Amino acid sequence: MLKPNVAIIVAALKPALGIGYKGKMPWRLRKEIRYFKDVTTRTTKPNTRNAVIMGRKTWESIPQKFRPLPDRLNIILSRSYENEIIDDNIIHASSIESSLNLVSDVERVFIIGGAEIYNELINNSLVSHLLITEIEHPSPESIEMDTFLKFPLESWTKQPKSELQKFVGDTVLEDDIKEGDFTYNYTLWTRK
Amino acid sequence: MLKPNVAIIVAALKPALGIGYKGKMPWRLRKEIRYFKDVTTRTTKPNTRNAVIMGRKTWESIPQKFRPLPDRLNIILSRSYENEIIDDNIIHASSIESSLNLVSDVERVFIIGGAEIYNELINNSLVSHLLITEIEHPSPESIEMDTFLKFPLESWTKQPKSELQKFVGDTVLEDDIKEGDFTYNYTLWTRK
Ligand SMILES: NC(=O)C1=CN([C@@H]2O[C@H](COP(=O)(O)OP(=O)(O)OC[C@H]3O[C@@H](n4cnc5c(N)ncnc54)[C@H](OP(=O)(O)O)[C@@H]3O)[C@@H](O)[C@H]2O)C=CC1
Ligand SMILES: NC(=O)C1=CN([C@@H]2O[C@H](COP(=O)(O)OP(=O)(O)OC[C@H]3O[C@@H](n4cnc5c(N)ncnc54)[C@H](OP(=O)(O)O)[C@@H]3O)[C@@H](O)[C@H]2O)C=CC1
Repeated sequence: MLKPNVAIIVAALKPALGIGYKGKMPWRLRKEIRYFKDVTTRTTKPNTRNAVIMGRKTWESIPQKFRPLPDRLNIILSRSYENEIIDDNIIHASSIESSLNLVSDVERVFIIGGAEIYNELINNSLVSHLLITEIEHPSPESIEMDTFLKFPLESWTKQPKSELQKFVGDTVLEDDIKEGDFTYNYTLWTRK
Repeated sequence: MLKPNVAIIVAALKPALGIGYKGKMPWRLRKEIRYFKDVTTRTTKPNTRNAVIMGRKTWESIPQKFRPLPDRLNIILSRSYENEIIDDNIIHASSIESSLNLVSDVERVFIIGGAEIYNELINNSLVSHLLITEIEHPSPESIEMDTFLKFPLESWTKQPKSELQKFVGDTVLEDDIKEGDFTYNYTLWTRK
């Protein structure tokens, strides 16, 4: 049985693993936006592309002129949708199982959020990598939030930086990136 | 209809998962036949129907006067078949997926046999659910059988009864149904 190559990509504030407040991210991290773009857009060969899968709320939080996310197939989930290919760049899917059946033309698949989607996928056997941007701040409790990852990190193994570099290819991975009061690092995890 | 979830519905004798002999089921479970009927017929949406898919041999095994099965779109597969709508109830097709392009009326899709169809379709990623009637008998080696399921069950998760109830909605699910020397239970399985 052929299966797609799927990873979760997310940015979280430690230690609680907070992901959002209201319907947005509690930070604006310049370099992290760029990493996100590169990682999700990069392919091993030209004239190929990846897909991104998101929840309706995340699609909606993207300003209209900036959607779909360029250079990648965008897949949007809503329990109100009918499976439908809108154009070459946008597909509507009515369940996770269908979403994973609509990625036949891409190289890699990235689950890009939000909370409910992440929580639904982390226990799917198809997900073989977690790409976590671990964020730190002097006083995390000062950062307001209502959305958290509920991942069983004990059943995942954080890999050495070398393994991440293997996955991201040519992208530069700086350590301990500072922006304002935040410090962060990109990480890669595999299943135990 | 684009990439629908499909469910396999079958009754098998444990542990070998035997399904027939000659071209017949080695038992007559009256309650099972009624459950089969309710599950495959019932819908939630307004003016929808479910679709049942079968191999050419299974079709031919239903007495001509009792086909098509009432209240469901019957889809019959054969490698010699052109993709054609016979009438509003019957479709001919050479592939599951090609058959699905000709439907629109549909809520749920069920694979109802036969053995070759079962063993082949099991490894098609459109299949998301298995409804297996697990039958037991004191002497499973007194019930001669020639046909078996070749299901990779290590890749599947047997769900709790609460999840089956939720799938079937209204249908009454009795436990440990005894008929003659047979004892059976209804089960649901999903992909890991
Ligand atoms: N820190 C990070 O890296 C990221 C953070 N986030 C954050 O996450 C938050 C949003 O998450 P959340 O509110 O949970 O929204 P999501 O983006 O997860 O969207 C949830 C919606 O997706 C649909 N959906 C979910 N499950 C299914 C299913 N099985 N089948 C079909 N449709 C499904 C439903 O749509 P409908 O209601 O239409 O049925 C549901 O309301 C924001 O705060 C956002 O900033 C987002 C991405 C990255
Ligand atoms: N226990 C249970 O719940 C059930 C048990 N059964 C049992 O199953 C047995 C019958 O199974 P079987 O004889 O194999 O018959 P099937 O109903 O599976 O028919 C096989 C035929 O289907 C067509 N076909 C097969 N594979 C495909 C494919 N991949 N794509 C398109 N068409 C295909 C072919 O038609 P062509 O040759 O024209 O190409 C082939 O000969 C019996 O003993 C019956 O009692 C059946 C249903 C339920």
